[PDB]
Amino acid sequence: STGFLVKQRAFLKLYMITMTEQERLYGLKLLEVLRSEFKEIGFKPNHTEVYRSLHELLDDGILKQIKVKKEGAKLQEVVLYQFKDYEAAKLYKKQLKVELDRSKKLIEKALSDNF
Amino acid sequence: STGFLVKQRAFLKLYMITMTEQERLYGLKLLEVLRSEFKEIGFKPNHTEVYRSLHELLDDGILKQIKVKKEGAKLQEVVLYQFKDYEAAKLYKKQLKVELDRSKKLIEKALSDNF
DNA sequence: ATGTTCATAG
DNA sequence: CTATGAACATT
DNA sequence: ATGTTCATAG
DNA sequence: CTATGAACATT
Repeated sequence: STGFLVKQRAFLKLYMITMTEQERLYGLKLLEVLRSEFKEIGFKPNHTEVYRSLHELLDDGILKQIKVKKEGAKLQEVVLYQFKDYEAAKLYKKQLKVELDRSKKLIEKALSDNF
Repeated sequence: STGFLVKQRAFLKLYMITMTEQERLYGLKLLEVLRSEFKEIGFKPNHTEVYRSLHELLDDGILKQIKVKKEGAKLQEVVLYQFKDYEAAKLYKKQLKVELDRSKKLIEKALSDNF
């Protein structure tokens, strides 16, 4: 790595944590939800991308799965996520501020140097 | 595309324009120069990357080359760049502010939503 | 899309 | 030993 | 690294 | 028709 700007991967990973920290949801939902909180700014991620973030937070030993099967019209086997390791959860939820803080400087530096 | 953050490619492209707008230099120089203006922030790009940016601004019909051969110890056939199309130069030097302005919002949005 | 290694040139 | 590229390889 | 298409499951 | 994945493909 050269340490440019934050990867989309890590960016989403962080939204999951935050959203899990409260809403406690499943993939396809998050996607739709994020697609609304960024619609205006024109950032539209995709399920596959959203999914990969979740799966990653698995091997990182954090968010663990938790499958649910209910009865009725929306008869899905929807998959929710909760915290596995909360220690790592806030360990990561900070080494990500650092990157967002570092990545801001650039967009500023650029926006200033060039303009 | 999904319109996440600005690619490194376009980021550099912009520095070239700006730097050409005044300094008028050659590849390996820019690299070393950029490596100093970002050292502190910890962003260290590479020649290959810097090079690709230049070459790209070629087919975009803008920066045109201009090879020079002098005599003495540093006997290089160093390759400088100047403006081909200045109309496109400021056309692009704005659709890049738009991306830097758009890409800032995110790092803010993130840094705010999550924190 | 971008980083790491190899080619040629002086 | 510097400069400019391209091929190769990875993410 | 990330986007676009295909597989399976209800 | 939605949900979750993985394979495939591109940048």
